Amino acid sequence: MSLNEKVALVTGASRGIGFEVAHALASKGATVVGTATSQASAEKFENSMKEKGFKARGLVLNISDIESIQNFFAEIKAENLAIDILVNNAGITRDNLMMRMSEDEWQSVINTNLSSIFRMSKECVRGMMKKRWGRIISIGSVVGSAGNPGQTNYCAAKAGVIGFSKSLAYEVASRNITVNVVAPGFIATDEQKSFIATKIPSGQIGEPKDIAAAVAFLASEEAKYITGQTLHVNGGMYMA
Amino acid sequence: MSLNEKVALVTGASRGIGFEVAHALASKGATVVGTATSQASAEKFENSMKEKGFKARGLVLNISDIESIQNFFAEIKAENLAIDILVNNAGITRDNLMMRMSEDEWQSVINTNLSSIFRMSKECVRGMMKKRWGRIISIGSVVGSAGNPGQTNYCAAKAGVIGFSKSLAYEVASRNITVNVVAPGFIATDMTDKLTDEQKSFIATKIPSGQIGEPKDIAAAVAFLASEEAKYITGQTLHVNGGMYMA
Amino acid sequence: MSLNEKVALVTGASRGIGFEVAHALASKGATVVGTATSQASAEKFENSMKEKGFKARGLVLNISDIESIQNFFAEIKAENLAIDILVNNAGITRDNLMMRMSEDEWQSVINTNLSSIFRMSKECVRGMMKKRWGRIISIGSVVGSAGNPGQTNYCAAKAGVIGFSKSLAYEVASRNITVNVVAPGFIATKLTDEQKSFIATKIPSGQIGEPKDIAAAVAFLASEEAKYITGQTLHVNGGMYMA
Amino acid sequence: MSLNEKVALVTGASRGIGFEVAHALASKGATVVGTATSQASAEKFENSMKEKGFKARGLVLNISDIESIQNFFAEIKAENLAIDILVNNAGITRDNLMMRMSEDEWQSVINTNLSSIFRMSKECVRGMMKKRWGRIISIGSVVGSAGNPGQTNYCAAKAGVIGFSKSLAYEVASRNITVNVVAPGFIATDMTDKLTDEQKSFIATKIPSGQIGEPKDIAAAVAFLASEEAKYITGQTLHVNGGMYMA
Repeated sequence: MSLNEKVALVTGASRGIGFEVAHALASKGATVVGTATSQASAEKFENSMKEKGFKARGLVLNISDIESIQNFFAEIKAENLAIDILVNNAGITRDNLMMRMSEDEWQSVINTNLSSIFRMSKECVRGMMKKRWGRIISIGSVVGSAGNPGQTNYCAAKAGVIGFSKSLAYEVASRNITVNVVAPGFIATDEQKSFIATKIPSGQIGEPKDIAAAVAFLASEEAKYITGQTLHVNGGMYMA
Repeated sequence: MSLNEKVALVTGASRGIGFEVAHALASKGATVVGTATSQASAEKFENSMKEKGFKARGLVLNISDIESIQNFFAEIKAENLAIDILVNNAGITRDNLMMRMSEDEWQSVINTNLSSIFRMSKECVRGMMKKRWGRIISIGSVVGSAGNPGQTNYCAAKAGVIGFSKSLAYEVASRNITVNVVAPGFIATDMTDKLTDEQKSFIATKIPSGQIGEPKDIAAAVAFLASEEAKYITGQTLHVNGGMYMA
Repeated sequence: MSLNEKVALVTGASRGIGFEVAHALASKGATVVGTATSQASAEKFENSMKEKGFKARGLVLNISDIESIQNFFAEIKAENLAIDILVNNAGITRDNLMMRMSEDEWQSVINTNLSSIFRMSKECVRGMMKKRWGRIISIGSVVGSAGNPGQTNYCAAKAGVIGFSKSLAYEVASRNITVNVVAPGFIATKLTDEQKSFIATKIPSGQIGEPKDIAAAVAFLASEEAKYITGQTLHVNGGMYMA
Repeated sequence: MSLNEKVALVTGASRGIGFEVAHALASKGATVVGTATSQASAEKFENSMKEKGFKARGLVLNISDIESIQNFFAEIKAENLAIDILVNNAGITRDNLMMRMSEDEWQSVINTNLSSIFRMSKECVRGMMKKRWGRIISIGSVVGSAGNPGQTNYCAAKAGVIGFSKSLAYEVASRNITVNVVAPGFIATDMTDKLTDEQKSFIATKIPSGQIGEPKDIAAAVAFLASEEAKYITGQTLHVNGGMYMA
């Protein structure tokens, strides 16, 4: 129970990676706050977690909308929930060839996938600093490092997340706060699947639990000397 | 004289790295469009270069205003200047501890250092593709790879520039367009001049060579990547920093 | 606790990082074979591990000596030990400015810190492949990636360990064998003033790490839940180098 | 002609990358010493260069053999040749699955591609430090950073080249010596000519443009790094691979 008395926030925790990350953290004793864009999903998350024997709280949050972010934190404040572990999982793609890409597609992805890390980390870091302990872990993507056509905006955001994290890691280190990125390759969440996995050494697409286990490792007290790092979980498709 | 038939666009070409870049490409025979915030500065650049016997145009361009970008590409269109080499020199810093950083300080940096590359690249790519030749080169920064406290905004933007360039390099490679980043370390410049004696000294402790770079160091790397002989280099980041950061 | 019935080999397990790694794997129920260069150290290791209620075997191995390696694998074979987890921990430094550096200082370091990786993995990979499960994890070093003056030989070796691992990862990935590198920064295990200064200036917290920091990371990679991580270098260095 | 009065050494300069590198350096003004494993290839080199109007010398070197290295440096010293620029281009593959790989296959590759770097740099670095100027440039491979199946020895070696080079960069940086690696991707050479039509085609799927590079591509990057205007670049790996690997 490494994480007894820690409170963890996992954005977009409804399904896939987010949920598994929420499951993995609760499994180590953490209290988990998960977010979804709708109330119904926030309830589905909450009941499903509490159903598996966990103390969880489902809350509404759209990380792309500063008003939502602002309301969100007023609520955890009202519910006396201090965040010790932040997992930036939520995000979106707006794929297009750069030449046809509109301002909305570019700006939406930068705003949702990059600025959101700044905005969420900004609202959690003072708490962790006072308590002299914290974890910030962001879900990146292999494409932030390898690049990918049709995704100039997504790759830019994802690379920026790493840059942000390396920089913040310097700022918060003296307070026992680590800041890291977990970069997934192809993860289950159409075959196509066969061809995709031929570009992957292991010959298979990963699963949400692959990402959750890495996030949970980085969030544990035993990864305290790991900061500013990018941990690629991708079956060898990209090796740094 | 690899670049005799080429037209280069250098943003913020008035002085420093921007100006040496202009000089460097013109030297190779390029016709160079340099951009500046003001008409006088733009005029100053043009007269400067033409004085040294180069083919040069200085135009007004503010890279944070979508409107200004729009007017600019219309003017070169009418002047029959199609861009073959784009050098993104633009960028600013608004340093602050992350916890204190304002929405303005964050968004300003992202917009001016990162979103600008997309905006400018988008206006030049079609012409290059049409001709099946192009160079896109963006001036990044050592902190984009190393990180640096007090610059979560600038580090995110500069790292983002690399991600953008990697991605774009794939889209345009078939049309013989390369996309690369030159990442300066500590270079003598107007910005660096601001720094105090102490913070100059501190940075000195991080440079194995014991030298502070000069704009020509950046210009040279840029001009090399712009040349035909760099055709087989794309999606790369070339660090020019005296050993401060080794990739 | 998934490591029950898994057999692990940690070279140079007598003390420091190797010993903590052996303790971490054992703690997950692995049977741990630890090696040392002397019989006294092998037994001391074994006795210590068994002392703590773990199953362990201490054997003699000089990873720099081919004959020693040949005898070693002859012995594990006669003891019916199939190696599921290989942790290449053992190594050495012969520091010098490049220009003064002897052929012998160069060769010894490449031989002990790089070639040993090839030689130990070559003796373990067939077993893993037949069972279709394996972990190879080598202890690298921050200097393999960052470089460090006075250590051209060591940096070359530790960078090569990464090259080897990436290549090997491709060859064995389909048989559910992962190959990774854990690269420690400064870890307390006799510090030079330079090292103390580097600690003070290059690590954001200014704190040196501990053997448990490296053991936890090795154990995480060795676990079934890291099945989808291969060809990677996990830096455990307090942020002194950020890849 | 920043290389007038400089002397460069290219190991394995008979053909392919080695020869174009020699050619590229001489074009910047360097006096070039090239090496071959045979007295006939050594002459052929010297003849070919001097034919093209260059000041060149070809000498025999079996770089796997320390005694040969010893005799070579004896020879250049007897001849008044002080090396300012060292390009380590010699190297071989012995591809096999790691599990089948012999000691010969392993050590031959480590010795030729990695140990040779130390041995040759050790013989040039003093004179460079004395003169307070030098370049060391090693030819790596993309697989050194990307990894490749069937080449555990070669990938190990070429990754070691980068580690060695970073380390050496710190030691010599203050004496104005830079140390860098140029890492070719898929370039037309003799061993490439030994690939089946199908192997070639398959590799093309890994390069964005789908183009195979040429020796001039590597020679151009090497000559850049060797030039004086590359003075602030050290400890770097410049990937020349058409986008096959982006770092």
